[PDB]
Amino acid sequence: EDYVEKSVNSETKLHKLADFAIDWAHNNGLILRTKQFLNKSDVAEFAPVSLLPSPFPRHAFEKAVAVHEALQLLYFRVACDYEFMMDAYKDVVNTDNHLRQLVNIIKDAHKQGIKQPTTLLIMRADYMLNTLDEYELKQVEVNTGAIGGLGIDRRTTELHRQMLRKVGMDTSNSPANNGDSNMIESLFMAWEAFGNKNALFVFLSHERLQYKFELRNIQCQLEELSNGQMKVEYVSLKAGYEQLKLGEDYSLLLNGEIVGVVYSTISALGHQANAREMEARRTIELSNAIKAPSLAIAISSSKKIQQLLTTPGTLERFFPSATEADKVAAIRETFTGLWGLEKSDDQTERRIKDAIENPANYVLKSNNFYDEALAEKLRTMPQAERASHILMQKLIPMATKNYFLRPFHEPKLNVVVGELGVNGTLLGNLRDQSVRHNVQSGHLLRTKLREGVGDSPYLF
Amino acid sequence: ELEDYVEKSVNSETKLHKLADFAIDWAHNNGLILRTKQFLNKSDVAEFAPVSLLPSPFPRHAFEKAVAVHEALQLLYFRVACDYEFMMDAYKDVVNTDNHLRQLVNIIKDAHKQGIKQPTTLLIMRADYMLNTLEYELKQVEVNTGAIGGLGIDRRTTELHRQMLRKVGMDTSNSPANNGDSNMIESLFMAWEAFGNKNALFVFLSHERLQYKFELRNIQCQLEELSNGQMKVEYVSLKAGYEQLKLGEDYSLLLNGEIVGVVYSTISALGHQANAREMEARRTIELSNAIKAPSLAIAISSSKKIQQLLTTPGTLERFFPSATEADKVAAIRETFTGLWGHILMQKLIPMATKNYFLRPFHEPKLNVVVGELGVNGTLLGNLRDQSVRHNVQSGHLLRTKLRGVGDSPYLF
Ligand SMILES: Nc1ncnc2c1ncn2[C@@H]1O[C@H](COP(=O)(O)OP(=O)(O)O)[C@@H](O)[C@H]1O
Ligand SMILES: Nc1ncnc2c1ncn2[C@@H]1O[C@H](COP(=O)(O)OP(=O)(O)O)[C@@H](O)[C@H]1O
Ligand SMILES: [Mg+2]
Ligand SMILES: [Mg+2]
Ligand SMILES: [Mg+2]
Ligand SMILES: [Mg+2]
Ligand SMILES: [Mg+2]
Repeated sequence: EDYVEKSVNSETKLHKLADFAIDWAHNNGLILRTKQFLNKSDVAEFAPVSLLPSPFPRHAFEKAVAVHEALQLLYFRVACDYEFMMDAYKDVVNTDNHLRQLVNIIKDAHKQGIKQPTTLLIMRADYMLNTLDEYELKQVEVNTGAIGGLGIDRRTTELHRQMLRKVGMDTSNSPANNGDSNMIESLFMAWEAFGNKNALFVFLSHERLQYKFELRNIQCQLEELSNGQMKVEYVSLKAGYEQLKLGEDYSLLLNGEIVGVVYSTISALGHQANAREMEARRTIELSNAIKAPSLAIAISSSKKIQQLLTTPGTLERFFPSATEADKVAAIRETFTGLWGLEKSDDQTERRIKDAIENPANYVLKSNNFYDEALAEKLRTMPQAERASHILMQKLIPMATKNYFLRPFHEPKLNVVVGELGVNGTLLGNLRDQSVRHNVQSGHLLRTKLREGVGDSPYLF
Repeated sequence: ELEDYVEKSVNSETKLHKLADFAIDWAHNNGLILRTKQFLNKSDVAEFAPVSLLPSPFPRHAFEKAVAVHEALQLLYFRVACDYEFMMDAYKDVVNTDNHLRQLVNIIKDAHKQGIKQPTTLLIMRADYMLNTLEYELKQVEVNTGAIGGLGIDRRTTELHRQMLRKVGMDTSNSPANNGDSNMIESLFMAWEAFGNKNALFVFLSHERLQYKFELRNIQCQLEELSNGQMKVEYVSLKAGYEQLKLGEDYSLLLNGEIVGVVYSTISALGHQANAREMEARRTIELSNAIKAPSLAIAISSSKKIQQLLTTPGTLERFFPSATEADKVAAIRETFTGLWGHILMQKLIPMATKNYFLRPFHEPKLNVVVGELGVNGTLLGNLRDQSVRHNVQSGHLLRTKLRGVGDSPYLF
């Protein structure tokens, strides 16, 4: 399919469609704070997006959506398996102080005993298409720890349905995208589970952020759902050092008030936190607040754990019963090759040799090098760094054409590639590993120049 | 009274910023926005519409009076617009000193000589009132008929103010419903159907550089929804209209060769000082069979001179001759203050209150302020026989200045 080129047949049509889309974005809240004023909402720009929804195979979309609940159950169980988590991090700990401080928080939480059984896992699974013209769906990453912008994603779908109508195309191949509703319902469900209507709901978030309008949408809808009863607050880890305390009953206290939910948009793995920020993370973690997500759930989505999960028998540790072989198989077929660099087997040294000699087949990742950069990193890597890196099979994605809409850039025709993101939530119990609500809801396309922007799939 | 609840409800700089911060984010999330001053030709960035932090106190009696009289006020000005002899007489002297008004009246003269080609027209009116101090009486300051918009801004302002009221623990039932934007759209769609050709364009006669572009886009999307994707919309200015608008040999209005069924003006006939090319576009529009929202005669019926003439004894009774319509005449007349034949007007002394202004990049503070109540509506009429298909009041606003910004009433 190259319907985008077929549907946009002049510069006059390009500007008429772009102009409409930009105004639509502002009118429907598909917006971010400007880079110039990340601390201020006085002005806002539209979220960067494709002009039309990028073609995506229907089979691959259906596969990715279908496996998500089982994928969420997997990572929930991984997070709950203390012995597995400590073993996966035993080497990485010695070379990386950020990950050491985080694992020590989890160690301290485990030895004090868990004070709050209810937790909310929030996951995005990312996939690319890999070429065989037929394509297989393969998983690139899993993200737990800080998931947001689901309102941006829905609005992007809605925009694309409008754009499809404008160029005379059927909108039934644009799938429904209501993740933001699940986010809010799940967050509200978590707030009720705390069992104290005077307990605060806290957005653990940066002061300077593009996504502030998105968080405000969650706030308004949470307040509506609680009939004005839920008090909401915003705090960063920097400010949390002074403002968050652990009460003598293990309550989380924000300026002395009980907090019932901490919804993190500050990634535990992604955000390089200083010593004051880690002490706030610790305080949160040792408290009886429902965490969305808990630290153990946040750090379960590292590249090392992604790699370990591909080793035979490892998936079966979390799904031991023959009744769950269908989940194991469905997850396994979305994996491509991943390998660790830690040990001195002959299997690993041959893998390293293969990648040095044939680097176009690989991507080298830390907790990203390509081609001769990859071969050189492998040649010159110190003994210590081996454990903080994994080898992954290189995926060759489907290429299409599309226009990008970005603040203050003329749109033009680019060759582009998509990355499919599938979102969901799981509300669970850490003590007995039961599940109250495990759903897939919401998706996106992230589209880049091949040689990026928000996008949504048009299924074929 | 509830006359300084704003001061009572906002008792620190900390509370002021927490409320302001919430309101600004709410505005962007709900489309209470305008294009930036820096980039009036571009929608890439947008700022929030300037508004009061809380809804300004306004007497319930005065609001109810202004809303109640509106349909009769609309009927009055419709009938004024349709009375060619009255309009020419009101402008006979003014014409000789003012070239802008001369060109406009000459368009109406040329339309009258050719015979009017489209009987259906849509009057869009805002009546402005100030409170006058004695207790307060409601008095009319102005009537506006040639370019009315921003009713979506007004509704959203009401919605914002209901949110702010909840945040400071105040009852929202004294904030009246404000759904003028829906009437605007329904009335505009009604006008488009009355043309009787689903392939006919709907045209926003509008500036290219304007803060209100997002508002017009909202109307576009809702008109397209209401037509089930059938209505084609376009935008054109009078500058661009010189070359792009033509009068067809059957009196069709042609925008780049396509038939136009409705011309909705947001370029004021009295307010916008138009050049010679722009007046020829205005003429083309006016001589065509497009339904005009509003027609030029309706737009120029709302001059200060006509406002003044309407206060002279027996002049209201020209348009409402029957004893049966003396109740309308009396209800309209009690909202008039003194006017005499520019023109002399009696000075009104408005009610003062306190409020905070939210404006892009300026810290809010407590100001002494005065309000001006705007009441909106539409009338879909027939110029040939003077009949009326739809005459409703819908929508209002407060415009609040330092003794400005968008505001909404909190009734007491
Ligand atoms: N196996 C792979 N083959 C090809 N490209 C990849 C592969 N893995 C990652 N990439 C590219 O690199 C990008 C970033 O790396 P990723 O591992 O997803 O980490 P993160 O999203 O946390 O930065 C991906 O979005 C994708 O475009
Ligand atoms: N009779 C009056 N007494 C006091 N102020 C007036 C009077 N008439 C007009 N004003 C003030 O002048 C402003 C603008 O005048 P107006 O006649 O409404 O023209 P326009 O709104 O078309 O510019 C009003 O908003 C009001 O503040
Ligand atoms: Mg990624
Ligand atoms: Mg990850
Ligand atoms: Mg099964
Ligand atoms: Mg005025
Ligand atoms: Mg006037």
